[PDB]
Amino acid sequence: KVFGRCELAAAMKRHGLDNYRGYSLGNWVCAAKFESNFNTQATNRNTDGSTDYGILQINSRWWCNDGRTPGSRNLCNIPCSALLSSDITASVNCAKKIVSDGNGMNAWVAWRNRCKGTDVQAWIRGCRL
Ligand SMILES: [Cl-]
Ligand SMILES: [Cl-]
Ligand SMILES: [Cl-]
Ligand SMILES: [Cl-]
Ligand SMILES: [Cl-]
Ligand code: NA
Repeated sequence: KVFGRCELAAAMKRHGLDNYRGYSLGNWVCAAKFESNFNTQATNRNTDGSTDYGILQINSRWWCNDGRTPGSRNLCNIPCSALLSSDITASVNCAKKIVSDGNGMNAWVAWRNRCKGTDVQAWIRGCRL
């Protein structure tokens, strides 16, 4: 499923991401835009052989099991394919773990390079929230 911007914002807010660990909602929408273009089925292979999955491009090296990243962990205790669902529950619950781990949203390279330090509230402007 390819979400609309405000559709995704509302879904994220219902699932508790607004101001989660101090990150206002527009940070999360900005990160989803540049990680996956709001597409829950996005996948991208990394040079080490791990894969990024779903709307927030969560990496199989640490966070989910895809059966083909030897040596990796599964810290969100989920098959990576769950992160591709049209229901973003699994992606959000796993993101809450990632952002809690000490590096904050710097875990998402696109957030650091394209969202951090910008006017992120722009991403939720016009939405009924
Ligand atoms: Cl915001
Ligand atoms: Cl772009
Ligand atoms: Cl594996
Ligand atoms: Cl932080
Ligand atoms: Cl940009
Ligand atoms: Na893994």
